[PDB]
Amino acid sequence: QGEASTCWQLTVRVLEARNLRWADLLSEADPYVILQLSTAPGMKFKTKTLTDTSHPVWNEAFRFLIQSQVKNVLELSIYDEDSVTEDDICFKVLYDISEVLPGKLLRKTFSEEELDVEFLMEETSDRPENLITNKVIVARELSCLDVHLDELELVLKGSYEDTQTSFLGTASAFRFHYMAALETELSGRLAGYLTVPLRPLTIGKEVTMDVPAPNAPGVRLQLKAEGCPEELAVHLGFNLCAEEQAFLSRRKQVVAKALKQALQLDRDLQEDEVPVVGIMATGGGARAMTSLYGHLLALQKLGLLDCVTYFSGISGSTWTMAHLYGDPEWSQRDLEGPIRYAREHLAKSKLEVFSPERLASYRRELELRAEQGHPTTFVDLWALVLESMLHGQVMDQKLSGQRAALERGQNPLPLYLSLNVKEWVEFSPYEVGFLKYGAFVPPELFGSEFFMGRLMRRIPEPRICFLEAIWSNIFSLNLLEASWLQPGTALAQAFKGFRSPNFLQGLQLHQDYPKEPRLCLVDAAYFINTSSPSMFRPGRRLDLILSFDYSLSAPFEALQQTELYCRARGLPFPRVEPSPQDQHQPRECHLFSDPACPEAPILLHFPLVNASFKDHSAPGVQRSPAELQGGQVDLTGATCPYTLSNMTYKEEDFERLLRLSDYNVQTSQGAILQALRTALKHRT
Ligand SMILES: *[P@@](=O)(CCCCC/C=C/C/C=C/C/C=C/CCCCC)OC
Ligand SMILES: [Ba+2]
Ligand SMILES: [Ba+2]
Ligand SMILES: [Ba+2]
Repeated sequence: QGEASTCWQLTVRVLEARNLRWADLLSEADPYVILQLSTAPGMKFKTKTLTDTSHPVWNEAFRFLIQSQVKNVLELSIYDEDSVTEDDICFKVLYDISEVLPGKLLRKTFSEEELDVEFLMEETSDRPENLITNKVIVARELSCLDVHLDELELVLKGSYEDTQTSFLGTASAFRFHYMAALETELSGRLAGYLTVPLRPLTIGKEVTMDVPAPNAPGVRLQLKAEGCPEELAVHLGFNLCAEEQAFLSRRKQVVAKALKQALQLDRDLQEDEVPVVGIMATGGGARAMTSLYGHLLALQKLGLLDCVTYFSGISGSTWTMAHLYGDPEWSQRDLEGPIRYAREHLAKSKLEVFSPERLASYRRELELRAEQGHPTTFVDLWALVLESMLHGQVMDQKLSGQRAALERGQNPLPLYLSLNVKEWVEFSPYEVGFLKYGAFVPPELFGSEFFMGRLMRRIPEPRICFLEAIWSNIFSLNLLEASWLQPGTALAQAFKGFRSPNFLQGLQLHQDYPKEPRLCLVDAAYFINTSSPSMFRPGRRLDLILSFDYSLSAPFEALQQTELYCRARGLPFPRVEPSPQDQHQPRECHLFSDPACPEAPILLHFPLVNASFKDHSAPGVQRSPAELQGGQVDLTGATCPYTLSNMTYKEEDFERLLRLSDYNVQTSQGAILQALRTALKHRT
């Protein structure tokens, strides 16, 4: 868990710049330099400002403390000072100070414009800093400043709380959290600024400061600094959490029970013989949602859904997931119930979702939300509209609540995967977190305010439509055919007269580790992946993956991305090399298995294709000429009702796609049982 490491003292002296650009109107620059360290947020150094020079000579020196176990990036930048306007940046450079070695002085020229700097790392004689680390994420050492009371402004730069301010005059107190390695001060004021220094890595003392009013009875403060009492609310690790491991035992015995019947087995399976079976699903909006319902149906009817330990999806797939898991026994109960729900809501027209009655109720909820501590973003609006499109109404269900669906191992564990600004964030009812960083919190706390792995303020867990918006977000970070160009105006006009920190805030990285205004996101990564990263989280050990793919072009892209993703992490994974025949007309089910590979999971892949459903009404059964229509599913050409934009499906069109999907899995029963048998010997 813990790591003791001494800091080094880095002195950087800013010498000169050369060839600095002029400001407009034949005005020479009045330049100064700003220094900022990435690992000392809120702390700035600034040189003296020189006047009318393209070749300023500052020769100023500054001192930082540097933790060598952390990645440290020095930002140094040159501004042109202006008495009236905000200053214009004319030069910026980011420098990794790993290069600088202790003892060795190092002269650098950063580059027409140039900046000369000298660096000196020196050993120091402080106590070592106490770090908490993961070997990729590092929590720096935190101290707390405590202030008692007997128009007060307390400023402590570098702290989570920047400034604090009570109005009272009776027995108030305040807490400041800040890194122990910072060299900073506390400033107080009711004129005159009283300042107390806070030297780095030192044991704090009791301090009494009287702060003068103007010019009336002064105020007395008691100050003391100590290591922060709180424990870490963020879990740092690359192992599965206890709840997931417990669940795995519960779930493995219903899978054992299910397998025995499905495979007509000789004896009962012990826990360590149960093969881990996962569902992996891509995005694709409404098309993915409905097609996935069809897939689950097939798995239920074949008695194979009970054999599945893990259920992962992206974007549209999570819509199917979120609803089903609203019911704690969805996998045991009949699926045709939830299908009807989805179908009916999908057929319902979405004109009213943009009616000022609902728009009123959205903004009136955003304002309520905004009065609470909540940044307001388009994604939170998207949450409300999507909730309205998907249901008729507010749905009072929450991710933490889906634990109910796992108490007795009665459903698979759901893994909602999100790609954020790129990092993969995995959501489950037990925990939410960054796969890369191995940093997780329980879903109740997702959205709450954090600092250095510590819970600062508990916000109430939000309604699941707000997480769904994250997962299916379609919208450009800066909003600033003819169908959905008019709800844009209706929304804009209705919302006129109207910044997002996450649970890693404060944490740091271990060392050894001309027109484009866009309405939507456009990176291919947002639309072309599948939920592989959840299937390859360190502890999961997957034996068989059922890969459902909802792309209309490129049925193998997401698998090829997954091959790359694994290749780059040294994870066993079969090779996806489909023949030209397989590209042109794929079929219902493709096995990718490398017994050339070893402990690689077995992979059954299900492209979204028509193929043999054209002339079969059900598995094996030929299609009558009376149900010819039933097998004509409009997957291509114009007026394809299953395009990514479309959020209204005629019940008829819903049914073709659902039944097609059901059929593709059902008709592949043999391959699935084959692969299930194979996953048995491979597990042992
Ligand atoms: P996932 O598979 C999610 C795919 C989501 C597609 C959703 C389609 C939405 C159309 C409705 C949009 C609402 C309009 C909002 C206002 C925008 C215009 C404002 C000027 O990810 C790949
Ligand atoms: Ba000037
Ligand atoms: Ba200015
Ligand atoms: Ba106290």
